Amino acid sequence: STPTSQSMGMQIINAEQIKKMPTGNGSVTELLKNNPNVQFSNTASSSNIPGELAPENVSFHGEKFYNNNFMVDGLSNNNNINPGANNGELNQQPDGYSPADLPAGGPQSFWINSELIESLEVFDSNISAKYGDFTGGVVDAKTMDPKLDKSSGKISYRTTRDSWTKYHISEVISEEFYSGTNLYYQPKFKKHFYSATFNQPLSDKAGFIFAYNRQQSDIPYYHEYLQQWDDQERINETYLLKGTYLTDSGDIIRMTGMYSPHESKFYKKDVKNGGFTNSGGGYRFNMEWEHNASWGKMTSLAGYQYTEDKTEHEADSYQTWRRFSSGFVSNVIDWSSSGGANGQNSNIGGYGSFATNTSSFSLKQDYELNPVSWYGINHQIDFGWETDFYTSRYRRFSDVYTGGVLVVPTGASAGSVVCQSGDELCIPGEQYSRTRILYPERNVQVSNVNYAAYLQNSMSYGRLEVTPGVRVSYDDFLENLNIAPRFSASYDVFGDRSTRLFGGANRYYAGNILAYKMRQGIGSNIQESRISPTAPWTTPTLRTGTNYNVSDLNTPYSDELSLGLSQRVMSTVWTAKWVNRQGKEQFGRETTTIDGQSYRVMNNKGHTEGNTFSLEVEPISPHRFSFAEVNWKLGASVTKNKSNSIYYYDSANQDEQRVIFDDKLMYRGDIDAMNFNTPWRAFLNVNTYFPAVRLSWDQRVGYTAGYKGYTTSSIQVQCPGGSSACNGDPSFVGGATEYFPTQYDDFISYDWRFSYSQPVYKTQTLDITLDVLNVLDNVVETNQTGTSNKPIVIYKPGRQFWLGVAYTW
Repeated sequence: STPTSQSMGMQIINAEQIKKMPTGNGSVTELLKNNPNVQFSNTASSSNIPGELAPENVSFHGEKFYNNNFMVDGLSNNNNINPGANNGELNQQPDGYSPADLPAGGPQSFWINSELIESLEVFDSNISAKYGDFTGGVVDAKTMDPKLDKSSGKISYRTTRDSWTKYHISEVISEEFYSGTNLYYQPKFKKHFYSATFNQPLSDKAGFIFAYNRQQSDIPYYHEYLQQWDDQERINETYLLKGTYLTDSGDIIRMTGMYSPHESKFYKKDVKNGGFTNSGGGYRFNMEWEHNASWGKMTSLAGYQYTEDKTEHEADSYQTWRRFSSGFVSNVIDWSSSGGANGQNSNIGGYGSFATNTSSFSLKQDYELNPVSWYGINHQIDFGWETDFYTSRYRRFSDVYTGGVLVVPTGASAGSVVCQSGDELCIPGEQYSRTRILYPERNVQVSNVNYAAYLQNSMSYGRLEVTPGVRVSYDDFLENLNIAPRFSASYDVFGDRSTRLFGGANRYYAGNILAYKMRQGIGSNIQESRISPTAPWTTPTLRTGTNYNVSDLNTPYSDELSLGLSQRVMSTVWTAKWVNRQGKEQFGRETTTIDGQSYRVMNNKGHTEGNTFSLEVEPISPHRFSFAEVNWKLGASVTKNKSNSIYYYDSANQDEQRVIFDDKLMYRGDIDAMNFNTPWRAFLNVNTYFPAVRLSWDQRVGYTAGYKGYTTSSIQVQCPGGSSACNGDPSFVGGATEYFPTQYDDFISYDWRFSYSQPVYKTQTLDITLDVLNVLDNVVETNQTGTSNKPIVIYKPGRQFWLGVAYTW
């Protein structure tokens, strides 16, 4: 029932469109590659990493990728704690690799698959006052719902593998890649994508759906000095149990359980017993009550959500031993974690278990009053409220002792090492730790309430629809009262839907980033020392490490302006919209002094202009022929995005640095956005169904502006006597970092996806499915790294086959 002016600002992708579009894993974000206002993070598709199951990071209209409202069934699917870690780049020491890491499951708590979703509502603009806690878009993943009559269901298996995935990889990383010695170089992998679904009446007005998904990847990893092969394993399970009782009153009570635990078994390079699992996601249970009174509709909701981004290492202490060195060699330590010729250190163990968890109880109530007429205008008064009572908690579960500095008595002194009988930091007759670093059991806790309320009029007269709304909201984290005007108009110009304009002016406010609260003492470690392996641990010496703190902050916001036209040219709807976002008060990092101690502190010093012109052409109805039905959607956009070099909430304000860019001297906040910001796209989905064969051949051909990779100078250009760029400021005596461009060619993306259904008997079908991503196998550049001395280019995947089978009744 969404109104005209807002419907041109949303894209609705139902189960049929999801079955049809060419698909990789089919994360909720991969489905967004048919929205012309979505930019993916440069690395999110990459030949280096075809084993990854995680959501591809998405910017809507140049806003921060962690500032979208990802939703599942109309409830938040967002990480309020650490959503944007490492700018969404695949950091080689995953979060958890070190004892002071605040874990990060990306911006989404639950990683739902395309299998589990019955509609995706992708709101890029003109977004209703119903939706908030974003500066970005909204992606409302309506998961599969009970059917009261069908008794139906599905089982599927989908798979891809290294031998089915052509790799385009740069020569400067090829031997490291094919060695398998790096967590995010994946030359060998297997993916298995299991699912089940049952959709059954308990009684004729009381359906339930049970659904299971199991995205799995196995990925061999090689420790080059420990000389071991270990599988990394990536798993996203999702269990969903949705029930719906349609009462005799016509009011629907819906019970919605979910458990979406995703895990990633990483390892620490050459560390013995060195494995760790970044677990994440968690569970839900909601009750929703859709009441359908004489006034209209009242969708009441209560629900619990739990999220637990957790690292668990395979040990809860960490030791550095020494195999050999000048004047010493050992018989106990039987591995190496280094390659040196004069001496070698050998590492064992890990940093125990630590987690950051949200426990959020949500109340909501959405009202949709029937159209009431006043002063000749019809008013559809939508209104509502929600309250998230939440506790966020980062917490280590056991004291992690770590092995500090090792003393290794040489020659005739070696026999002096006699350990205390319980000691983890001594080896008898070999060596002992002189210092021990305790990362203690800790609990940082923040209990908060976020209130929000809205009114959303949607009101019509004389061919207009005008949809004024507001969305007041208050988080007791920052204590900000945010008032968020939303305006979205439309006019059917020529008496009919064939020619109709629209536009809007909306302020969007984002959710909390609790990372600086959860870190308030992360890296607090107590050092202790001992003179001999029999002596006591003498002197607890706390270092609080890199401290973090909360500060008085405005909420990050995005001022949208939008305008557009929808036109019915000769059997096709052409919808064109411009959208401009002034992302403002966006978070960055600062250092400040409190009670004489230095703290890292969040600031509002970031901003992002993002600008799009987007075009969306589709037919009025599918074409039909003797052979086929053929259906298509030509999306396109031209885009321009900007940033301070405050890339995310941990980035410092490098805005004031001098750089040489576009062949002139300028401040670093005047660079074009390095991530996101491919200039343009033009994608044609065409879908074909051959009734003579039951074969569907669904294909996406998409031309896009080639990546413009920038590499830094290793030495800063002394402006005075260093570059013609210096004419940009002849007063500058200092040095500038130069950026050198490489403009890779504008490229044809081409993905196929076939699916043939075979009736097993009258009620049931077995479907064979075959994606072929990059059917051309073309080399496409997608990121570029480092200085001009080490230009590591990264590419989008080669030809990748995904076979699938789906039995259904």
